[PDB]
Order: sequence, then structure tokens, then C-alpha cells
Amino acid sequence: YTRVVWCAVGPEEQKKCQQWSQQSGQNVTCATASTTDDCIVLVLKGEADALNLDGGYIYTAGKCGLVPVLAENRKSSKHSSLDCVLRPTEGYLAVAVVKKANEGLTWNSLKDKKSCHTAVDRTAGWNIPMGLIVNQTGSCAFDEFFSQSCAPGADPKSRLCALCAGDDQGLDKCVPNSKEKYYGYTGAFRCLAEDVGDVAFVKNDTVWENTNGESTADWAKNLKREDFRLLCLDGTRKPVTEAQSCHLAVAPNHAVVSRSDRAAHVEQVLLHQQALFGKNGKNCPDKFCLFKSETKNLLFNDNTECLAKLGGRPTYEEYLGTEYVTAIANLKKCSLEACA
Ligand SMILES: *[C@@H]1O[C@H](CO)[C@@H](O[C@@H]2O[C@H](CO)[C@@H](O[C@@H]3O[C@H](CO)[C@@H](O[C@H]4O[C@H](CO)[C@@H](O[C@H]5O[C@H](CO)[C@@H](O[C@H]6O[C@H](CO)[C@@H](O)[C@H](O)[C@@H]6O)[C@H](O)[C@@H]5O)[C@H](O)[C@@H]4O)[C@H](O)[C@@H]3O)[C@H](O)[C@H]2NC(C)=O)[C@H](O)[C@H]1NC(C)=O
Ligand SMILES: *[C@@H]1O[C@H](CO)[C@@H](O[C@@H]2O[C@H](CO)[C@@H](O[C@@H]3O[C@H](CO)[C@@H](O)[C@H](O)[C@@H]3O)[C@H](O)[C@H]2NC(C)=O)[C@H](O)[C@H]1NC(C)=O
Ligand SMILES: CC(=O)N[C@@H]1[C@@H](O)[C@@H](O)[C@@H](CO)O[C@@H]1O
Ligand SMILES: *[C@@H]1O[C@H](CO)[C@@H](O)[C@H](O)[C@H]1NC(C)=O
Ligand SMILES: [Fe+3]
Ligand SMILES: [Zn+2]
Ligand SMILES: [Zn+2]
Repeated sequence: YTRVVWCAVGPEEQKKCQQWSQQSGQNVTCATASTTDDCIVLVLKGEADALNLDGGYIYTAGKCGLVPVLAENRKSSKHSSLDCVLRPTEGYLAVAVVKKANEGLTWNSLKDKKSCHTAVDRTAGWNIPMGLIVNQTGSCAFDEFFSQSCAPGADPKSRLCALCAGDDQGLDKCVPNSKEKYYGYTGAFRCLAEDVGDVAFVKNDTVWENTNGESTADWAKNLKREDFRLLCLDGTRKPVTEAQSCHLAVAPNHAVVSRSDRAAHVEQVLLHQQALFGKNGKNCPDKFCLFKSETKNLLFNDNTECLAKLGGRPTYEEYLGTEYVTAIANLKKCSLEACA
């Protein structure tokens, strides 16, 4: 009853969810699907209760009647006076990142180059950059803009999946879950780091989290921030320290969604779960930490300080905001469970 079924996307999230389930005494239980879209369907059917989603997917889920419950809140400079759960959510910066050594590559010469994207339909990895490119181009032919890409979730035989690598064994190429090597913020930044693509569309935090010894992962151990540049919309290149003046847009934080008839119960349980496994929780370091997964951002982003209450009980449109909703609608003109 007072029990919540979480939806995990792919086998690595399933394994983390199982740990959470065991440690929560079954107050939380786990359903698994191969894609975020299938998880959303499980939630609509009432077979799962909730999962945490990028804004691009909140748009999808929202049209189907799901609602934002709590949002990821990361640590912050300003607003210091308030407690994390009650503090405003600032948003993250979507950026386009390249290697400094790839000189003369700018926003204006991106045509025909190779790209790395978090997943189709996600905010920084897809909706923002492709929305911008469609506008500037006057063509819905976004699948012919880059020569090759890894954009998990697109046709595996198309050039949008040509750079994706699949898992250990080459299986699951381009699936939009963490089995795909280049999936997600981390995967797309790795796609750039290994020089598979020329540009990665990720968020500001990703670059900092995987450079200068922050990550210890073999592929990122030796990465230095100075070897990277951000592409600015004015045709200029800047160091990654200048993200506030060189981003594509500001994105709404990832958030937990659920069926509206279950929102109150999901909120209640999660607030308690984070008191136990959260950043300064009774058991976090010692037994289980909800917001850690070795840089893999499983279930939640690793840089999450807490899940925060929303305030103004926003609808999904209010939560995403007018600027972003219009961007998506316009991009969606280019290309149930089709709820609206
Ligand atoms: C773009 O995104 C970046 C990445 O998030 C934003 O940078 C963060 O901004 C916030 C607020 O502006 C900074 O606030 C700090 O929060 C820190 C915790 O992350 C606190 O700093 C302590 O702990 C850090 C993490 O453990 C640690 O990292 C930083 O410092 C050293 C050297 O400078 C390096 O890493 C060390 O820590 C790791 C932990 O695993 C460890 O493995 C290493 O051996 C080091 O010990 C790293 O390079 C980084 O610079 C600090 O050492 C420090 O001990 C601090 O209390 C403060 O509240 C936050 O630190 C920034 N994050 C990082 C990682 O740099 C940036 O603001 C965004 N830009 C825009 C425009 O939005
Ligand atoms: C790609 O271009 C399209 C087409 O212009 C962009 O959509 C347009 O964006 C602006 C800014 O959000 C919208 O104007 C705003 O709308 C409200 C009411 O219309 C107004 O009060 C605001 O102050 C502002 O003027 C505009 O409506 C919208 N146009 C259409 C036809 O929907 C889109 O945002 C661009 N994509 C990206 C990623 O930049
Ligand atoms: C004041 C207020 O409600 N601000 C909200 C903020 O909390 C966050 O939900 C954001 C989502 O992108 O939308 C608004 O800015
Ligand atoms: C399980 O849920 C009940 C009801 O809130 C609570 O008393 C208990 O603390 C929960 N246990 C854990 C470990 O989450
Ligand atoms: Fe995102
Ligand atoms: Zn801006
Ligand atoms: Zn409202």
C-alpha cells in the first residue's frame, strides 16, 4: 500500500534499484524496462509508480497525464539560507563541447561533422541543439546535418547510430539505456573524449565531473579541462569556465514523475527515503547512498544534493516553462503513448 514501485531503465539501473529495495525493507520495489518510454507506459498502466526523468521525457509523460512530483536539486552558490528540500531549482546549462585541438571548429561549421548526443528526445542532448539547428537551417532534415552520430534511441541502421558502440559484446547498439557505451551525459562526453565524435551535446556539469581527476574512470583519468572548449552561439569558442556566457540554453532539472492519482503517496515515501539514503542520511555512507553510482548517473544524477518540493504545485507545462515547451512543440512538427 504505502509501497512504491520504481521503474529502472536497463540492467544497471535494475541492479541499483534492487539494492535500494533490499535496504528500504521493501518500502520500495522495482520494475524494469529497456527504455524510458516503456517505463512511462508501465507507470500509465499502474504497474510502476514513478521514475526520475530528463525534461524532454517529462514533456512526453505530461501529455499522457503524468505529473512532476519532486525535482533534483544540486548544490548552489546563491539561496544558501534555505534547506535543500525547500530551495528553488536553478536549472542546468546545456552546452556543446569540443576538443581544443580541433581548431577552427565552431557553431557555424558543425555541418557534416560527427556528433555525440545523450539520447534522442532528451533536453541537452537533443531537443535544444536539434531545435536550434532546425531553426537556423529551415529544414526538418536534422538526420542529414551531421555526417555520423551516436544518438541512442534512433534507427540503429541510420547514420544517427553509426557511432554508437553497443555493450561489451556489440550488442544493443544505440539502445537508449546505459548498456550502450555512449549513452547519457557520461556516454556522450566519452564519445567526444575518445575522439569518436567532433562535438558532444551535454551539460556544463558533465565536463567538470569527468576531468582533472574527478572521475578515476580509465577513459577519463587523464582528461584535462583545458583540452576542451565550449561552442558559443555567436561563432566563438570559450574555456569551460565561461559556461554562464557560452551555453545553448538553460534546462529544467530532471524530476520524479508519477500518475497524478499517486503523486502524494510517491512524494511522502521519497522524502523519507532521502532522509535515510540521501546526502546526509542516516545510512548513506554506511549502507546505501541513493545519489551515488560511480559517475554513471543511475536512477538519479550523481551530483544530486536532494530531491526538492516544487511549490506552486506546477503542471508539467509550468514546470518545463513556456520557453522550453515551445521549443519542443516546434521541433516535434518536424518528425496512446502518442497520448497528445
Ligand atoms: C558548471 O558545473 C560545475 C561542476 O558542478 C560547477 O562547479 C561547481 O560549482 C559549485 C558551486 O559553484 C561548487 O561548490 C563547491 O562544492 C564542492 C563539492 O563539489 C566543494 O568543493 C570541495 O569538494 C569538491 C568535490 O569533492 C572538490 O572538487 C573541486 O576541488 C578540487 C580542486 O579544485 C577537485 O576535486 C576534489 O574533490 C574530489 C571529490 O571526489 C576528489 O576526488 C579530488 O581528489 C579533489 O579532492 C576538483 O577539481 C574541483 O574543482 C573540492 O576540492 C573541495 O574540496 C565546495 O564546498 C563548494 O561548495 C563546486 O565545487 C563546483 N564543482 C566542481 C567539482 O568543480 C560550476 O559552477 C558550473 N558553472 C556554471 C556557470 O553553472
Ligand atoms: C525555433 O524557432 C521557433 C519559431 O520562432 C521558436 O518558437 C518561437 O519562440 C518564441 C520564444 O519563445 C515564441 O515567442 C514567445 O511567445 C509568447 C507568446 O507567443 C510571448 O509572450 C513571448 O514573449 C515570446 O514572444 C514564439 O511563440 C515561438 N513561435 C512559434 C511559432 O511557436 C523556437 O523557440 C525556436 N527553437 C529554439 C530551440 O530556439
Ligand atoms: C519560483 C518557481 O516555481 N520556480 C520554478 C523552479 O522551482 C523550477 O521548478 C523550474 C523548473 O524548470 O521552474 C521554475 O523556475
Ligand atoms: C518502511 O516504511 C515505514 C512507513 O513509513 C517506516 O516506518 C519505515 O521507516 C520504512 N523503512 C525503511 C527502512 O524505509
Ligand atoms: Fe537532461
Ligand atoms: Zn542564457
Ligand atoms: Zn500553476
